[PDB]
Amino acid sequence: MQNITQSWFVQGMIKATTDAWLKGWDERNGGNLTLRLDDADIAPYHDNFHQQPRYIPLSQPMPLLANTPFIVTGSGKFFRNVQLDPAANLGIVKVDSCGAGYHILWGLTNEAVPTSELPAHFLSHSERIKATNGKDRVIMHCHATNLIALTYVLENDTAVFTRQLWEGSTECLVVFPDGVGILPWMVPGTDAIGQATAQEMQKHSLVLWPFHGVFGSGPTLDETFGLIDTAEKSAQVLVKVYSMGGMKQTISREELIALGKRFGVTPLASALAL
Amino acid sequence: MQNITQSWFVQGMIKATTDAWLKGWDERNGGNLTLRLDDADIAPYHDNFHQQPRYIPLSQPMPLLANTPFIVTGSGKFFRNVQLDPAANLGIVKVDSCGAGYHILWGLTNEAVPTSELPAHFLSHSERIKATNGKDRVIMHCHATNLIALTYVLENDTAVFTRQLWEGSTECLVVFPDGVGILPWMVPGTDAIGQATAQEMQKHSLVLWPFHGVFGSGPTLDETFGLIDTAEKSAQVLVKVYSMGGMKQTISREELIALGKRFGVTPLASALAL
Amino acid sequence: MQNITQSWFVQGMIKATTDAWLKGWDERNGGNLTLRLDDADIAPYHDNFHQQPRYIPLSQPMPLLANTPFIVTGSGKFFRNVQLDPAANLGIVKVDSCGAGYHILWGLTNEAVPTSELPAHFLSHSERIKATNGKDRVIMHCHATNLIALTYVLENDTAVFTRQLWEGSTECLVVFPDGVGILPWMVPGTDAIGQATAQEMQKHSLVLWPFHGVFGSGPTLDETFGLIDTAEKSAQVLVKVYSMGGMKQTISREELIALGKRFGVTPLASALAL
Amino acid sequence: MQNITQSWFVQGMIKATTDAWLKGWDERNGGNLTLRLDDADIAPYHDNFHQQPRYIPLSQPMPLLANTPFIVTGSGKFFRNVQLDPAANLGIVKVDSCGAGYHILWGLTNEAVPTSELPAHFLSHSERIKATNGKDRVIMHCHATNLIALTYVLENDTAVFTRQLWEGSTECLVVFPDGVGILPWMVPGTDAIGQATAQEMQKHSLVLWPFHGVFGSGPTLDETFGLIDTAEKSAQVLVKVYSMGGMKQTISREELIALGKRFGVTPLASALAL
Ligand SMILES: O=C(O)[C@H]1O[C@@H]2O[C@H]3[C@H](O)[C@@H](O)[C@@H](O[C@H]4[C@H](O)[C@@H](O)[C@@H](O[C@H]5[C@H](O)[C@@H](O)[C@@H](O[C@H]6[C@H](O)[C@@H](O)[C@@H](O[C@H]7[C@H](O)[C@@H](O)[C@@H](O[C@H]8[C@H](O)[C@@H](O)[C@@H](O[C@H]1[C@H](O)[C@H]2O)O[C@@H]8CO)O[C@@H]7CO)O[C@@H]6C(=O)O)O[C@@H]5CO)O[C@@H]4CO)O[C@@H]3CO
Ligand SMILES: *[C@H]1CC(=O)N(c2ccc(NNc3ccccc3)cc2)C1=O
Ligand SMILES: [Zn+2]
Ligand SMILES: [Zn+2]
Ligand SMILES: [Zn+2]
Repeated sequence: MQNITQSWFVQGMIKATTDAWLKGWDERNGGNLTLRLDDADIAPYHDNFHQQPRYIPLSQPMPLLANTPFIVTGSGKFFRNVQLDPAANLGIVKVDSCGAGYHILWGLTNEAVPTSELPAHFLSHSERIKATNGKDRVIMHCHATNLIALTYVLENDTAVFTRQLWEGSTECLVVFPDGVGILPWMVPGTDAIGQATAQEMQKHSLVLWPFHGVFGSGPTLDETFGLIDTAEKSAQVLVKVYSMGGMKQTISREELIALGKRFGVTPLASALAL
Repeated sequence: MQNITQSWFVQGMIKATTDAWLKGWDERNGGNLTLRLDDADIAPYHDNFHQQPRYIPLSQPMPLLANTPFIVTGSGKFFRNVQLDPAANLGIVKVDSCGAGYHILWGLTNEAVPTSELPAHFLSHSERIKATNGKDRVIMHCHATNLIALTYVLENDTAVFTRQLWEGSTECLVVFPDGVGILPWMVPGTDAIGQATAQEMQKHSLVLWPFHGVFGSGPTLDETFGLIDTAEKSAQVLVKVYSMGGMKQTISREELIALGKRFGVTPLASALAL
Repeated sequence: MQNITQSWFVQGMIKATTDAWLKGWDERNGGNLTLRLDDADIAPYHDNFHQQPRYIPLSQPMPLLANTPFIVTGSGKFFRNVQLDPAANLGIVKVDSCGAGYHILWGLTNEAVPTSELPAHFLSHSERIKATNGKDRVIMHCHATNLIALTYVLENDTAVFTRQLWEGSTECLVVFPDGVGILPWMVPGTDAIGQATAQEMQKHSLVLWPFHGVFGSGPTLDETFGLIDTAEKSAQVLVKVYSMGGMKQTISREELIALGKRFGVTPLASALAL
Repeated sequence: MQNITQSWFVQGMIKATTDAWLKGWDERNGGNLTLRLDDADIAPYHDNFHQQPRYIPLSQPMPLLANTPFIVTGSGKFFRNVQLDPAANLGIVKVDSCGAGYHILWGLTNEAVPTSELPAHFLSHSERIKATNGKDRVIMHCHATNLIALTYVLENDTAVFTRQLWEGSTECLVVFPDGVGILPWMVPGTDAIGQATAQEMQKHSLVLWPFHGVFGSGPTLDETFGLIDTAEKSAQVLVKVYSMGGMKQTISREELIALGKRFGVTPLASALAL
C-alpha cells in the first residue's frame, strides 16, 4: 500500500508551499498552512498512525470543532524544506470529542509542535463555518510584499483601504465583494490578537495586519491561493502607480455598481459610500 | 498510436500557457487561448474523440468560420495546472455546417465548457481572417502587469499610446506599425464587448482593455507570444524612466520616419503626426 | 564505499550557492561562503583525500583555529558552476596544529586556490567563537541588491540605520536585536579591512560594507541564509515606501519596547532612544 | 407601533396549525411546528419583550445554532386554540452565544414551555443546513391518518415503501425524488429517536415513523405543508385501490426514468432498481 505521503492532501500541501517560496512571501519561516479533512479521508492510512498520539491541551474550548481532523505545518520550519521532508515538517492532528485538546497521530517528528499561530488559525476556522454553512476548509497566512508597503502610507481604516483595492483591477471586486479588515498594531503571538482577527473574520474573507502581513480563507487550496494571489497583484499596480505621481483617472463609483449588478454580488455599504 | 497529448498543437498549448504563468501574467483563472486548426491535423486522432458530442448553440451565426475546428481553454481553469493535466483543462471544438453552434470532440471533461470569452473569440477570429487573408491563427489574452499600470497614467488613446510604445524600443515600430487598439471600460463576458473588440481588429492587431489586460492576434503561437511581450518590455522600460522624473532624450520623429522605409514598412499615420 | 560528495555537507553547500544564485545576489564570482566541520564528520571518507596535501602559509597567526577542518569555495569560481562539478569548485582544508598553515585534503583540483578574502573569513571565524561559545559555524558575504542602495541614501551611523531596519518589518527586531554595524569604505582584498570587519563582529551579527556588500553569521547553513534573507526583505520594503513619496505612520517607540519585551530580546539602547 | 401579534410570522404560524386542524391530523395535542427567523425580523418588536427572560438549559450542546432566534408551539397545547389566544400557545426563543441554552422573550404566558420534541426539531434544523446550504427553515410533525394504515400492512423497509408512494401520482416523483425514510419502532420522546431521525434527514426530506406519524422539511411554511399534503393524497388513492382487491396496472419502472429526466431530477438508486 502507498504510504500516507502519497495521499491527495499531502501532495496538495507541497504544491502550495513550493509555489509560495518562488513568489517570495515566506522568507525564513514566515507563513502557516492548515487544512480541514474528514474521517473517511484518512481511513485507509491507519497503518502509518503513530503508536503514541501526543496530547496537547487547547488554549480555550472550541466545542464546534469536536472530532475534526486537520493537517498542519510545524513550527520553526522552512517552507522551502517542506518539499524535501514531509514527515518532519507536516503532520496530522484530531480535535478531541470535548473540544479542549488534540492528539498528534502522525508527523511533527522529533518533538516538533504546530505553528504558534494555531489559536488564530482555530478561532477563525470556527467563525467561518457559521458564515459559510460548512464550505470553507482552508486558512492561509503570508507576508505579501506589496501589501506590507501599503500600510505605511495609507490610512489604517477598513473603508478607504478596501475601496483602494477595488480600483486596482476589475476582478478584485468580484473575488472579494465584502472587502478586507485591518486592525490596529498589536503584538503577534498573543490570544488578544487572535480574538480581534476572528472578530473580523465574521464579515470578511481577507484580513490585513499593518506592517506585518495578510490573512485569507477559501474553500480549497486552489481557490485560497487565488484569493491571496489576486489581492497582491492589485497592490503591485498601486505601488508602481503611486511612485509615478499618484492616481489621475480611475473607476467611478457608479461604474462599480453596474459591475456588481451584472455578477450578482453585493458590495460593502461602508466602502461604496466613499 | 501516439496519444493526443503528444501532438504538435497540444505541445504548443502546454508551452504557451506555462510561459505565461512564469512571467506573472495569469493569476487565478485569467487568460485563455484559442488556436485555429485544420481537419488534417485532427484526422489521425479519431480514436480519442468522444462518442457523444454535446451540441451547444452559438450566440450569433458565424458563416465565415463554418467547418473550422478550434482548440480552446476551459472556463474557470487555472493556467498553472494545464501542464499537470491538459485534457481536463484544454478542449477541441468544431463548428457545424450552418455555423450555428459547435460540438465537443475531445477534452473538457466533467461538464467543462470553453472559456467564457468565446463570443469575443469568434467575432474577432472571423474578422482577422478577412484582413490578413486567413494568415492569422492564434488569439491570446493575458493580464500583463506593467501594461495595465500605463492606462492609469497615460491618456487612453490609440495614437498616443502607440506613439509612446514606439519610443520605448527600436524594434517596437517594425513589430506593430499598425498600432494598438483602445476601448472604453466595459463589463466583460457580454456580446457587447465582443462587438467592440472585433470592430477595432479591422485596423489593429492588438487591443488594450483598460484596467483589465490585452488582446492578441497573430499567425502562430511563437509570434503571438512575442507580439505582446514586445509591448511589455517597452512598458517595463517606460515604467522605470517615469519614476526617474521623466524621459529626457529618445528616438525623434525624424529618426523614426527613416526607420520604417529602411524595412519598407508603412507606419501608422495618426501617430506620425504627433 | 559512498563518495564524500554524497555526504550531508557536500550536498548542503550545493543548495546554499544555487539558492543565492537565482536571487540575483552573486553574479559573476562575487561573494564567499565557508562552513566549519568536525573531525568525526570526515573520518570515514579518507578515500577521497589527496595523497599529497599542498601547504600554504597563513598571512597572520590564528591560534584559535589550530587543528580544525573547514570547507570553502575556490577563488575565481562562480556560484553557478558548483552543482556541475562539486570537486572542482569546493575544497576542504585543515589548519595545522600551530595555526600558521593548512593542508588541502579533498577537492580544489587543478591548482585551485581558496578565495582571496580568506583572511577576512578566518579572522571573523575565530572572533565569533568567543561571542557565541562555539555556536556559530558559518560566515557569509554576498551583494544584497537592496541593502547596497540604502547606504547611498541613509547616513552611515549605527543608531539611524538600525532603527530604520527595525521599522520596515515587525520581525526584524527579533531576528537581529543587536543591530547592524557600519564600516567606512576601504579597499577590498587588503588586511586593513579584515581587522575592521572583525572589530564590528564583537557587537553585531550583521556588518555592512558600503557600496560593496554585507556580512552575516549563522549557527547552521540554513539559519545564516534566513538571516540575510530576512534583512534583505526589510530593505526591499523600505525602498518602495521611501520611493513612493515618504513614510507617514510608523511603529512607535512604546510599541518597539513592548514587542521586544514579549520575546525577551534587549534592543540597542543608542538606536532605541532615537 | 404595530403589535407583535400582527407580525408576518405570527400570522403565518396560525395559518399552518389551523389548516391542519381541519384536515384531522392533530387530534388533542399531537404534532408540533418550529420556524427559524433572523435577528432583523424581531428587532422592531423589542418593546413587548419580557423583562426577565427565563433560561432553560439544553440537554447537549448545539454550537451551530448560536445567536439564532426561533418561534415554536407550546407543550400540551391544542392546535385548535392557537387562533384564539396566540400569546398563550406560541413563544419566541433565542439560543445563547455558546449553544448550551436559550432564553424566552415573548409569549408562553402562565409558565408554558416549548414542545417536548424540541431536541428532534433542533437536531434536524442543524443537519438540513449542511445538506441544503442554508435554505430549509421549517420543521413539521403530524399524524397522517392514512399513512399509519399503510404501515400495518406493508413491509417496513425503505425500498418498497418509497416505490409504492411513487406510483400514486405523477407529481410524486418530482416533489420527493429522495424518497422517504423508515425507522425501527422506538419509544417517542427519547434522545435516541432524535439522533436516528437526524441521520435519515441527511438523505431524504420525508421521514416515516411506523404506526405514529411523519416528518417534513422545507424553505417556507407553504412549501412544507404541500410536501406532506402531496404525500398524504398519494397514499389516499393507494388504500382506496388496495381495498378493492389490489393493484392491476401501475406505473412501470421505465416511465419513472423518462419523467425524472424531463425535469432534471435525479431519482433514488435503490428505489429505482426495484
Ligand atoms: O452556564 C454555564 O456556562 C456555566 O456558567 C457558570 O460558569 C462560570 C464559572 O462559574 C466561572 O468560574 C467561569 O468559569 C471558568 C473556570 O472557572 C475556569 O477554570 C475555566 O474553566 C475551564 C475548566 O477549568 C477546565 O477544566 C475545562 O472545563 C471542562 C470541564 O472540566 C469538563 O468537565 C467539561 O465540562 C462539562 C461539565 O462537566 C458538565 O457538568 C456540563 O457543565 C454544565 C454545568 O454542570 C452547569 O452547572 C452549567 O455551568 C454553568 C456554571 O455552573 C456557572 O457557574 O452548564 C454547564 C454546561 O451545560 O457540561 C460541560 C461541558 O461538557 O468541559 C469543560 C470545557 O467545556 O472543556 O475548560 C474550562 C474552559 O477553559 O474557564 C471558565 C470560563 O471562563 O465562567 C463560567 C461562565 O460564566
Ligand atoms: C462556551 C460554551 C461553554 O460551554 N463554555 C463553558 C464555560 C464555562 C465552563 N466552566 N467549566 C467549569 C468551571 C469550573 C469548574 C469546572 C468546569 C465550561 C464551558 C463556554 O465558554
Ligand atoms: Zn506573520
Ligand atoms: Zn482578462
Ligand atoms: Zn564583495
